[PDB]
Amino acid sequence: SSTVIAFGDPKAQKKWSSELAVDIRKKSYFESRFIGTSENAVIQRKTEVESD
Amino acid sequence: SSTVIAFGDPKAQKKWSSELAVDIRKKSYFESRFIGTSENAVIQRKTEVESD
Repeated sequence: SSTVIAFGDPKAQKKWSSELAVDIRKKSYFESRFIGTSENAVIQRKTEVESD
Repeated sequence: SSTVIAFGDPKAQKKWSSELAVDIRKKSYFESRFIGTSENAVIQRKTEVESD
């Protein structure tokens, strides 16, 4: 014969990839540019109930 | 008459050319520009199994 490690034999080593594929976060439109406590900001912040 | 060395006579010497025309190999789209490691390559290569 001739030595064969075959495919499904328990002696056939397998290696796992350490690095993960990820689903990139969906880019959020309302970033820090808009939400601002100043008047000239699309989404104003009310700071009344933060410390009270 | 006149000595005619006709087209089909065995004495009609030919001369084969040294230069050999060659088909140009198909250009490959997936050069090293795409095939690269890391996340940002269209066709990434897993380097885990290269040495182990």
